[PDB]
Amino acid sequence: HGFVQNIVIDGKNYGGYLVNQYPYMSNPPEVIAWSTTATDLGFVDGTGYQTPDIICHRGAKPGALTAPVSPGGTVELQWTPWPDSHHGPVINYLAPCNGDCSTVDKTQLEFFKIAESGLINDDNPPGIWASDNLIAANNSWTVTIPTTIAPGNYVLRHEIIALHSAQNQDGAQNYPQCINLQVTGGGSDNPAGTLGTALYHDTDPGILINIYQKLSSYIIPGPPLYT
Ligand SMILES: *[C@@H]1O[C@H](CO)[C@@H](O)[C@H](O)[C@H]1NC(C)=O
Ligand SMILES: [Cu+2]
Repeated sequence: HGFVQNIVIDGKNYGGYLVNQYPYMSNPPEVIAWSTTATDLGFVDGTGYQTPDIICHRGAKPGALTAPVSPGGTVELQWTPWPDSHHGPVINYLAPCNGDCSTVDKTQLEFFKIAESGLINDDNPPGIWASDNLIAANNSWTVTIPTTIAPGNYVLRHEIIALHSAQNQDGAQNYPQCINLQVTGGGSDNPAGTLGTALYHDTDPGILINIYQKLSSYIIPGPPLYT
C-alpha cells in the first residue's frame, strides 16, 4: 500500500495528490497529479483491468496543473515508504492529451510504454525487483522523458504492480499514479498507443504468477516498450 507524495522536476517539488488528506478537504489544492478515491492507499486488482479504475486508479480525475519538463529531462516520483513484501515491476507509460490534460476523457487516452523494470535478481526467491530498486533509492523512481517523441501535453501513468498475492486469480495489485507533463524539444514520433483497459488481463504471465518459487524469466506485463 502506498501512493506518490511528491514529484521533482528541474529543481522544484510539485506536491502530489495526497490521497490521505485532500479527499477529506472539500477545497483541496490544484496539483499536476490526478485525484483518486483510493483513500485505503490500495490497488486495482484483476477484477478492475477492464474498468476505468485501471487508467489512473479508482475514480481518478485529471490534475488541474501541468509541469513543463526540459528536453530528455528527469521526472522523479517520491512514494510513501514501499513495503519490501510488495515485490514486482515498475512501469511507465505516456498518453498524449492533444490539448490541456486537465479536460481529457481518461477513457480515450492511448498509452505507450517508455520504461519497464521487472525481476532484477532471483538468487533468493522471491528475489529483487524494480520495487526493491525503488525502496533502495529511498522510495523514489526517476523517469527520463524520451527526446524522439512529439512534444505536447501528456499524462505520465506511473505504476508499481505488487505480486505477493499474485499466485491466485485477480491477486496482482496495480498501483497506477498519473501526473500531467508538458513534454518539450524537437522530437516527432507518435508511438502506437494502447487503451488503459487493454494494458493488462488477469491471466497475463507477469500477472498470474507464483514469485516465491525459482523463476527462469519474468515477462513484464503491458504493451511493448517504445524505442
Ligand atoms: C534512505 O535515507 C535515510 C536517511 O535519510 C537512510 O537512513 C537510509 O538508510 C537511506 N538509503 C537506503 C538505501 O536505505
Ligand atoms: Cu499493500
